[PDB]
Amino acid sequence: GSSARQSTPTSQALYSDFSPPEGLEELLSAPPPDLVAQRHHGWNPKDCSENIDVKEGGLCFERRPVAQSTDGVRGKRGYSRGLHAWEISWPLEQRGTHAVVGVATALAPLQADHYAALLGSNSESWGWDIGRGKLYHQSKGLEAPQYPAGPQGEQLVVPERLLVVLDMEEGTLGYSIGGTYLGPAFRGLKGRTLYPSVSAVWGQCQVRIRYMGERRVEETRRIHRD
Repeated sequence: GSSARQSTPTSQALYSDFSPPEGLEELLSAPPPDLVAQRHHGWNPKDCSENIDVKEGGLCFERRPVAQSTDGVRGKRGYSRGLHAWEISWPLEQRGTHAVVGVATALAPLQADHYAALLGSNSESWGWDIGRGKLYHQSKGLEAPQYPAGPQGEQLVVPERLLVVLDMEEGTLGYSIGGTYLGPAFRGLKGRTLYPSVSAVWGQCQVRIRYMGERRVEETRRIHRD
C-alpha cells in the first residue's frame, strides 16, 4: 500500500527476467532416477518440463525448486515419423489453473490471412489457449444468458479431455476430442499443418496425457520393410 514512507520501486518496462536457472541442470546432469526417464515417459512432449519429474500412477508432476523454471513449461517442435496420435486432459477440479497447448507453423505464409490482409513476421502459431476464458471476455458473451454453459467454449478451452491426432506420413495433425473436429479440416491442414506443442502449468492442474503410436528406438526388433 502507501500509508508509510519507505516503499519499494516496482517498475520494469520490458519483457520478463526474474531468476533464470544456472546450477540445477548440474543436479539433473547426474544419474536422474525416475525423473529423467519417468518424466519423459509421463507427460513429456519435448521442450516441456524436463528438469522436473512427472510419473503416471496418478498424473503427478514433480519439480525440485519452483515453477520459476521446473514447472510452467511447454514442449514445441517434437518431430516424429509415421502416423500417430496422443491424448491430453486438464483437471481443473483443483481450484484455479489454465491448460495451454497449440501447434506452431514456420512455413505459415501471409497473403490473404483468414481475416483479410494485415502483414507477416517470421512464423505463425495457432492452437488452443485458455486466454479466451480469462476475465478479458465475460460481460460481452453471447453464451446462454440463462444458465452457465457454452459449446463454442471448447474451441480453445476443454477442461476435461482431448484427443490430438498427428501423422507425419502425411504431415497433417490437428486437435479434437474423441476425434470430433478433425474430419473436414484435413483438406486444408495438408498445407496448414504446424508443429504440435503443449504447455503445462504448476503441478496443481497436473494435465493428463495418453499417447499411442510413439515408442523409443534402442534395439528391440522393429519393422524393417517400409
